[PDB]
Amino acid sequence: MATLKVIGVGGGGNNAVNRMIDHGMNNVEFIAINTDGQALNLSKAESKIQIGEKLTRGLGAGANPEIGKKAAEESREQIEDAIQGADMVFVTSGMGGGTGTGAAPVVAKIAKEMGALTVGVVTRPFSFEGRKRQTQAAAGVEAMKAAVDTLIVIPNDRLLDIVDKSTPMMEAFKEADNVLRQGVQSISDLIAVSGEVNLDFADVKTIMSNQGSALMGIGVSSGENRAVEAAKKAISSPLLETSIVGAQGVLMNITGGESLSLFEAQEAADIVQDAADEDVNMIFGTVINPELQDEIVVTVIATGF
Ligand SMILES: NC(=O)c1c(F)ccc(OCc2nc(-c3ccc(C(F)(F)F)cc3)c(Br)o2)c1F
Ligand SMILES: Nc1nc2c(ncn2[C@@H]2O[C@H](COP(=O)(O)OP(=O)(O)O)[C@@H](O)[C@H]2O)c(=O)[nH]1
Ligand SMILES: [Ca+2]
Repeated sequence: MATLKVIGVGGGGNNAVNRMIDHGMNNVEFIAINTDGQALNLSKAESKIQIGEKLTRGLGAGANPEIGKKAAEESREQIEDAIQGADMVFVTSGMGGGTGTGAAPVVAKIAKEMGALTVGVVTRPFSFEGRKRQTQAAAGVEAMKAAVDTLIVIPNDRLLDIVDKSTPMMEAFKEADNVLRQGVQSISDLIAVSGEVNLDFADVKTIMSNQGSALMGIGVSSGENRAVEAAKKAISSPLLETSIVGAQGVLMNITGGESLSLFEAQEAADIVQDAADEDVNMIFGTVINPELQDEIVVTVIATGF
């Protein structure tokens, strides 16, 4: 049974983790990593690592990614110890600050050294934060890409595409944080449940090990044309930087009730295939959940660009 850990690094990453702790994911271990002792003290994470006590005296890294990097390197043994035994690690962080930008790639590097399939989920700053913030964040993203197995990048500007003029900022932030939450829940489902056409953690590693940026999504529909609608929703991910176009690897699962038809499954798979590379390494799964009535749920991860 694969062990999952979710690690928040710096403010934005810990914000994401705090929402997940609030909802509950009993089988998943949450780890909070920060330079900022005040923020870390308020976290309800079961496992906390204050990095850079010597460097920052319990303050943040003040927008200097070199300080975040050095803080993580200084606490390497603590980070190793907290990760040890994980089969899969998610590292969540907002790029552009001091702590996440610098520390998150070190954490991801350690995770992979400890043997974990390592997935980064990171944001790029809003354009309103300025070119400097954006340039620091880009360096972070590239460092993350080099350290992880697979990277999911959410430009914060994409949040401006999903709000109306009154949508509360915290509600917009919840939508961005749901990318991580739904990714973790979906992998938990994959590991826990034996499928009629079973996918397991070795299939996840095949598609996700030593890749780069990825598209992930989930689509739910019912009624007429449900399979096509669910597939299209799964592959259209308005918050992610990466599109499915040209994908060389896909992991795809369809979950339906007892009415799930072979014809529908083909329709959904063809939607996903059509979008990917013609030599796509596609691994397809199915689970029948008799508790469902007319809903279909299509889950996709696409890698290799
Ligand atoms: N067919 C199965 O054995 C199966 C099951 F029984 C339940 C769920 C399930 O798939 C859920 C699923 N989860 C993923 C997935 C893929 C990637 C990630 C990521 F990127 F790590 F976030 C998270 C989740 C995918 Br593609 O599909 C199955 F494949
Ligand atoms: N979407 C989202 N972005 C955030 C959040 N908090 C911070 N950010 C973004 O993450 C960047 C770095 O902030 P933060 O993680 O607090 O800095 P650090 O603690 O110094 O790593 C900011 O420049 C924002 O673009 C959040 O809760 N949600
Ligand atoms: Ca399974």
